[PDB]
Amino acid sequence: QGMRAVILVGGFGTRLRPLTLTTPKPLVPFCNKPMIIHQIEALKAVGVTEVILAVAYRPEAMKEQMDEWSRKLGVSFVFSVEEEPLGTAGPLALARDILMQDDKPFFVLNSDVTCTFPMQELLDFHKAHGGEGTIMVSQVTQWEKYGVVVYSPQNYQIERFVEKPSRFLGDRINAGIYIFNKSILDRIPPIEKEIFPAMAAEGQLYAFNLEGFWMDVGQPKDYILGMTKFIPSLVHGNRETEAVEHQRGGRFTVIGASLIDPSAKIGDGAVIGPYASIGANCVIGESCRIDNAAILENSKVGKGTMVSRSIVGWNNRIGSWCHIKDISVLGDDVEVKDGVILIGTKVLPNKDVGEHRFEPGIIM
Amino acid sequence: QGMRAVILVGGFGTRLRPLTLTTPKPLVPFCNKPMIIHQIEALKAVGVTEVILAVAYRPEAMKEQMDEWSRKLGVSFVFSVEEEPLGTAGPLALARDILMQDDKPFFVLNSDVTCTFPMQELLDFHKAHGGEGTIMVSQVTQWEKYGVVVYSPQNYQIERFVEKPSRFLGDRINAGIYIFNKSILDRIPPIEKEIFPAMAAEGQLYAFNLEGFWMDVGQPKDYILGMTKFIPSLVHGNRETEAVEHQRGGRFTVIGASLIDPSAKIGDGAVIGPYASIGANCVIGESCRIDNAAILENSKVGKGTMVSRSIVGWNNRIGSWCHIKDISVLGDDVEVKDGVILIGTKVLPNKDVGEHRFEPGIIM
Repeated sequence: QGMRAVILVGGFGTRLRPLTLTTPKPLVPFCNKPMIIHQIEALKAVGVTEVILAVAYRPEAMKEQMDEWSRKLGVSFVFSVEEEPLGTAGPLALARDILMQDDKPFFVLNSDVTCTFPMQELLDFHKAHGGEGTIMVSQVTQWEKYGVVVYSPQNYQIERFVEKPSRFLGDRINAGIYIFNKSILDRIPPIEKEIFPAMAAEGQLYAFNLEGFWMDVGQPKDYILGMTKFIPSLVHGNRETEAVEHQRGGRFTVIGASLIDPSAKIGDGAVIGPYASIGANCVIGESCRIDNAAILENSKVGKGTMVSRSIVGWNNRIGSWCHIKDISVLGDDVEVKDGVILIGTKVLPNKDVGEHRFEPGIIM
Repeated sequence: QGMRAVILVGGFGTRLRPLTLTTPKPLVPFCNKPMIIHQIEALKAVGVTEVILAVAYRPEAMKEQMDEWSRKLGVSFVFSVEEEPLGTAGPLALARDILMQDDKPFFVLNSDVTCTFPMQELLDFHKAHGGEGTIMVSQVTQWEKYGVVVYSPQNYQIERFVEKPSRFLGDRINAGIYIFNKSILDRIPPIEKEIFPAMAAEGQLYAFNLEGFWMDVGQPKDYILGMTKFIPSLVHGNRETEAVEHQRGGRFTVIGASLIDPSAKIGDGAVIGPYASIGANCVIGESCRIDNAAILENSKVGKGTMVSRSIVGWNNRIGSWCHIKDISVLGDDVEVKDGVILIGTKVLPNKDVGEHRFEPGIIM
């Protein structure tokens, strides 16, 4: 009888390859949590009970037992969506059968959306609406570059979907966070964007304008930019003069806001740059520069290295005086010798690096 | 009471990366069989009972249930070797405990050895020898380049191991196929390989000269070279005017010896080049050129393409008029459009290729 939701995660994770080989794309950590745990937490803030995960391939990719978060938080994942090759309609194909006597509209979310997540949508748009909160929109500067403009007139109702419009109809873009009523479910074998054109034809499709940030985290560059946009929004959310985290293992300075895992050891004279994240049990040397970069799980970092606009693996062991900058992702259990300069090179897991790379490329 | 053996497979498979992500390095197919099946068949030709596999990392890497070959052939794998970080002594660390009351000397083999496999070694060197067939040697043209020369005098006994010798002591090189007696087992905590200097100190180490080919299959280039040396040695082994395989689905011509899986379909006017292998259910177009290349498992190939000195994935789907040459390895479930020219580029699994690449490199 409790409120339920569906999350569309079906994909391969090909774009974010260099660090998705070890763990699936949904559960690659962002800031300090797996990429989906943010959405489960927001849906709990709504007050949902269980989440319907829609995986296109490898449903038993070790995710079931890796989901330790399932026992906590009082949220149970069923993993009931196994997809044969059909159209791009998750709920229509598999989740239509499983409803278990719902009573409230169920949310629909992507896996690469990062926002302030306004969780009043169940209560909002309740003023005698059929299919409340049917679509969610946000402002974009490039009205024509992204395309797919959802025109929102003065009335909170949408009637036309135009792709690459010549007219300046509006700056609204489909955020990808949907909520539909139970009656929406209709058996449509493979399908036109989940019957959105008809949904507007009966004129029961509403849009919610979003003031917060929005972007698709599908690439490492988008990963870094999402980090730099999302960190300032967490000032009232989590625990962490710039006092985001100042004294952990020694008297070190932080230029801007950053997320420092309490179990980590920063060192003595490190300079944690703006919008940086550090995972548990991470060790940072006596003097370091973590500038707009993420350090995930148990990693060791020597003395004097600079990690700028980059990521490191899970059990990665970084040299002492190296210099890692630009958009370069290091896979799992990588090791780099002293005094190496990796500039925008993605290394495969378990590799070893001992030579300079001044140009973008891949190390196998 | 039956004869047993130990296979050292402990490794990462890093060198043969682009096609070892899907399946572990020991079970990447060679010609028509997994790389361990040749070893197991030779050891059966000896008459062994069980094989002790020594895997360094990920013992349960889905190999146990994927080893369908265990139920057949009447050979049982125990997978009892899980390795904590110690020295390079597999049998001394774990396999020392498990002997199961042996009565005959047990073989020790690598995983990247390809030879004629003389399986009379149990009977050979039995003329009152202690530790019969302690080492195996083969001729190499580059006496000093490879180094580690095992000097074999007129007597079948070795007394000195010299690394990078200045003197032309001999062309023998340690093949890596060992057989030791039960009494050899001595608890040596981390380890001069198998205590070879002492083994020569008591002077009971013998060498067997090999007339056949020998090379380590650790790289795709070495993979191709090993295939082109090993195919002619199978003329008396398996089922397949050049009549290695001439008429399967149409009247096609084969220039040299090749391995054509019976379930495959060749087409109508293909030209299967010298020393090529094709897996089961593979489909080859109307006119093709498979020149010194390996096609693994279910693959589709269009019309007029050329696969020269290359490998393709498991479920690979190849375009019609493409041109794949040089040492290029295609991962699992890759797809290439029509008229692409991949020259020595390794693609990652599940990727898609639609653009030319005239230089060596990697596609993510």
